[PDB]
Amino acid sequence: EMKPHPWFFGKIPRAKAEEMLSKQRHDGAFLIRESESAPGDFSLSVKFGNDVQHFKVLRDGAGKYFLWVVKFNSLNELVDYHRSTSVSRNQQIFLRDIEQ
Ligand SMILES: [Cl-]
Repeated sequence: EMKPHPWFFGKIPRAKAEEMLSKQRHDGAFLIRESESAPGDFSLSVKFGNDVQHFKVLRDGAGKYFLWVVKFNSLNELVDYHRSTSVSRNQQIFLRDIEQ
């Protein structure tokens, strides 16, 4: 073993997520943060080249979480799914833990 997840940053601002992730070397380095613009919703921020991409974590009626189509009972299961299935529809971008 039990360690906390290296990817949960709570209420950091979108810009602070960009600032942090831009220093990461490896595409797919990522975090989950609690949106300021949409309180009570999560956002996923991900290093890609000289950019950081942001995705809304969406919810169905039952409160399951998804980015596109496949949905999960927890943020943890959605994150893990997207380590081996791209988060993006325009590039192959697979979630990988930040270096720390
Ligand atoms: Cl894929």
